[PDB]
Amino acid sequence: AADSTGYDKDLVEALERDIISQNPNVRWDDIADLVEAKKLLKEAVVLPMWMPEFFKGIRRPWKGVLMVGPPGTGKTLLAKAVATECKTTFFNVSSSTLTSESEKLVRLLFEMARFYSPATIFIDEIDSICSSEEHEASRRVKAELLVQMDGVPSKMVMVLAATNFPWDIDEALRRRLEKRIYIPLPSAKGREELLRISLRELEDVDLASIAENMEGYSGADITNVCRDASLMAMRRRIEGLTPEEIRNLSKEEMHMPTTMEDFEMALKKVSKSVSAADIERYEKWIFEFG
Ligand SMILES: Nc1ncnc2c1ncn2[C@@H]1O[C@H](COP(=O)(O)OP(=O)(O)OP(O)(O)=S)[C@@H](O)[C@H]1O
Repeated sequence: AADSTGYDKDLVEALERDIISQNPNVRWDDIADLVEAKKLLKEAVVLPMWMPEFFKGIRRPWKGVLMVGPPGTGKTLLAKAVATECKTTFFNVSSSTLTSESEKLVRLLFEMARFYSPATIFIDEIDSICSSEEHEASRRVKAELLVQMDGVPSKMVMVLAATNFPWDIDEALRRRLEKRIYIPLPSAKGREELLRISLRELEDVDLASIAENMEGYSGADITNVCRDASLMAMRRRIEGLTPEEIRNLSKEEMHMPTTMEDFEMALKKVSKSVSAADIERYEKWIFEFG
């Protein structure tokens, strides 16, 4: 990880600590409910690295990928999953990081991926790149993203991106993200697999009930419920008396099987976030843009 610069080492270091990672890994197993998207990704990005000269007049015209969908449905997880298959250096970039002159980060980001051999750039929440003197910050940055993105054999740089609000992306920005993919909320079989992933070290119609009680919850919400519920059992009972002394390390009493009541209490905390009216918009966007 050694590079020449004409930049502020402050900016260069921020990037190194926050954006760049190589060891961070995500197996495809660990992502549930996306069997079709995984195929699409693997074709657009992974396979083209395994057989480059094989792609000629079927070369994947896709330069970058846009994944579309509501919050917390596995989009970042998929992006990480590619970088671990391909053993590339992973750049997890927010669009907030880009905004905070402010352009130079974008030019640096790509200039760092270029040197860092095979890279994968993932630009989260790229809706926000667009939309008086403050909005001028965003127009100069969008300008530099579109110039850099055209810069896309093991010197390969991949450009994945993600948005909750796809309808806020103009034609100029569409040309750069040729492949589009819908990452919906988990299906009934999808939501049940997600629970198998999260509850695997803890404590079916039980979990199908739970899965069937979700119905419009994102993968992130379901994971939290498990976190909460998993934690709920022992609190109210085992240390409900709150004896500071007594709660010493008495790990003999470790088995505290988490109940159904817990998952029903956990469910009450957060109510469904994404309306069927919101999903209408996603359904429509991939209609014409996929
Ligand atoms: N299909 C899934 N399989 C496993 N975990 C999931 C899944 N979907 C969501 N999650 C949870 O929520 C995160 C999924 O990544 P995503 O949140 O979709 O990426 P994102 O939607 O761009 O992220 P945000 O919105 O910036 S927090 C993980 O940390 C998981 O705990």
